[PDB]
Amino acid sequence: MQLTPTFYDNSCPNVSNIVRDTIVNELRSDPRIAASILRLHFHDCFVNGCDASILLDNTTSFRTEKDAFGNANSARGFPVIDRMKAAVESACPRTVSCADLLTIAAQQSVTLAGGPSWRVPLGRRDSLQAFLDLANANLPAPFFTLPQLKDSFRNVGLNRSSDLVALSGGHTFGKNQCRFIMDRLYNFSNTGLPDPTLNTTYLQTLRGLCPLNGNLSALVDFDLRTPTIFDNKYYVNLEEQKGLIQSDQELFSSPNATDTIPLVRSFANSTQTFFNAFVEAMDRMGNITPLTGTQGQIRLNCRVVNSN
Ligand code: HEM
Ligand SMILES: O=C(NO)c1ccccc1
Ligand SMILES: [Ca+2]
Ligand SMILES: [Ca+2]
Repeated sequence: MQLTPTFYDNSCPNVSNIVRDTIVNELRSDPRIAASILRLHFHDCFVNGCDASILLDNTTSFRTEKDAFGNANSARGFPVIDRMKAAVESACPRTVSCADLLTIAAQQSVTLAGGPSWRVPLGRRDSLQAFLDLANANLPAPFFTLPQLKDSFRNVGLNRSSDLVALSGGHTFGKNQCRFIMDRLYNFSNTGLPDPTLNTTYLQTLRGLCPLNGNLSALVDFDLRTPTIFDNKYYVNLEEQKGLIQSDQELFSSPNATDTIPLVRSFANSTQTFFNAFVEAMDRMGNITPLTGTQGQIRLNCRVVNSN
């Protein structure tokens, strides 16, 4: 069946508010949680669809996706998702799937951070297993070239250039570890020189935050203009060659960016245009091979498959 935003309007009408309240409370002690949650949803959807497979803990039958390159010592916010699920289960027992919960949490996170507000289609169910090997092959890496980023998205059904450019806008907030930009800073492409597409003045600031022999786990803001606000500033940075990671700047500086540049220019000069495109791309991503109707289950605890 098709996903619909009205799925819980009768069975659990306040699920949206329960999710929002949880994030609002968490934001007070962790201003980064909204960014972390949106990212969890993205990593869920790109591996076998938005089926909450990423939330499963390791078992003797399958390995957790939390160990995947890109998730290990990177993804976070799991206990917050647990709190959300516990609250929803008390109000609406065995009604809301973890897959749908993570979807609503991602939308609310964007809205709470100043982004657009919309009702996400719902009705997804939870997977019976995790897919580590698939996660290690499906998640795009920061060193991918533009054509490789395009292939990665097309691989899961997001075959429009707007999907890539709009969803990349999720880097309008959140943090990135020094380790993922060390090459751009000191030795790009085995050349011994920094990435020529990185603004030289910005390069100095970044080198100060990520010293050659420093802490590779140190965090840097993805968006130097409004680090915690969900807006179109991410695109303005690209125009000034101030995109933080390689995959960011390529949207504007790659020799294959013929079709992405116009979107970047458009999004950088119109919040409304970017927000509309982001909502459309988000709903498309949220529709990647979902389990519906009778497939999968409604997990009682997002970390484990139901017993019986
Ligand atoms: C186009 C390919 C993409 C690549 C190569 C990529 C790469 C990365 C990397 C390297 C990090 C830093 C991880 C760390 O330092 O631990 C990150 C964080 C993040 N990404 Fe992406 N990303 C991509 C797409 C997306 C998309 C589509 C979204 C969501 C719509 C997204 C949302 C985020 C957020 C919000 C964070 C920060 C999370 C936090 O602060 O906890 N990313 N991404
Ligand atoms: O966030 C990622 N992919 O979306 C990612 C992060 C680091 C290494 C590999 C991939
Ligand atoms: Ca998944
Ligand atoms: Ca921002």
